[PDB]
Amino acid sequence: RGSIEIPLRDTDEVIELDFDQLPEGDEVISILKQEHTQLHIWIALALEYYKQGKTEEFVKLLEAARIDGNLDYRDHEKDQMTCLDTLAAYYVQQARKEKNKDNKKDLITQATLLYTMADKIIMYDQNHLLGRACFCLLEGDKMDQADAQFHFVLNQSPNNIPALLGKACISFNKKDYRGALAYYKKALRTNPGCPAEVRLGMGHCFVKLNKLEKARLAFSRALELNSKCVGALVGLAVLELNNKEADSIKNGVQLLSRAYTIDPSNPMVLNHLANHFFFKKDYSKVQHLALHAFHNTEVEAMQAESCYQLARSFHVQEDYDQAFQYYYQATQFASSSFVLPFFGLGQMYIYRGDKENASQCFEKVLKAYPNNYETMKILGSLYAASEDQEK
Repeated sequence: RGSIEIPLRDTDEVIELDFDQLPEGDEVISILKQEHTQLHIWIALALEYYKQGKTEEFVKLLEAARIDGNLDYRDHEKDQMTCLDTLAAYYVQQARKEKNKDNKKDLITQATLLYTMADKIIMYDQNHLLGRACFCLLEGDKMDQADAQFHFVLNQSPNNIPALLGKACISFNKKDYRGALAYYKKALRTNPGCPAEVRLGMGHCFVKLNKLEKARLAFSRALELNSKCVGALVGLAVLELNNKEADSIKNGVQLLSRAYTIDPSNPMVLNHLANHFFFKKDYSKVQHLALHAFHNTEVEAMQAESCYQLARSFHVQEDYDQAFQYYYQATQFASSSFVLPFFGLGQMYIYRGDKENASQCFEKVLKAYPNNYETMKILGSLYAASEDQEK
């Protein structure tokens, strides 16, 4: 709990230390090794380091536990494999939230080495398949392999809900919301323990297929259990961005000023504060926030929009030189995202008299849907002169 007993050589279970203070993780490996304590107290003290909200000590104290596997513990290999399972799962869990001094491969290469050593004692267990399945999400390929590895946890011993939730994340990547929604229902019936608000992924899939009555009812429960999560708040901002004539204060203050003060390192709320300030003619903060909404993101969906806000703020200032390269990056990063970057490059290629390519970039605007504003774009930039029925 907060003060557990540590076994000794003579008269064990007589010493207790308080877990409220933050001691050094360097003396713990020595104090648990000069007295020969059982392997169970190692994981017992690791969980008390993870309950105080500290992801580094939990993964660092369990790293040196491979050396003292079975010294004199009389056949205690089971707890050794349970120890190395954390070193084969929290590495992939921590590779997604990287900092500014480490890369992705620096936590991938440590997640690949110790997983093979974890399977020397026991192979193909309730969590060992989780590592083989989640190895594919980090590289962005082999989705069928990850789905076939996630299904095996149902056939071995499915004694938890996130043992099955892994298939729905793979169903989401193949654009299958019907297969994903049926798997996200089992996450709320048992409602197991997870600080990440497992109802958040269900409210994320209730965004599609016209279930606006369901996704808000998912985000509200996520905001009532813990208001620390911004992933349940920015969704309601995105659910409310369409109403520009109604509910503007909630959409600039309660959904944009609250998500920003609680979590300023988020490029989604920074992009939305930028596009909200763009209509109020305050360009001094759009370009300041869009630079911070750009360098911390990795996937190509947010960065094309972060460059698009910058080039939109530069076009209205008669600054097309800097905005042209941002419009090119918006389409070079993520092309099948939305119609906005193609239209921005269409109105941009007009400059310098290179209106030839504005037609090629505007051709893909009609392919999604026509617009009364896009019709006058190619009409103004019409290169058809005479006996030219192609144009």
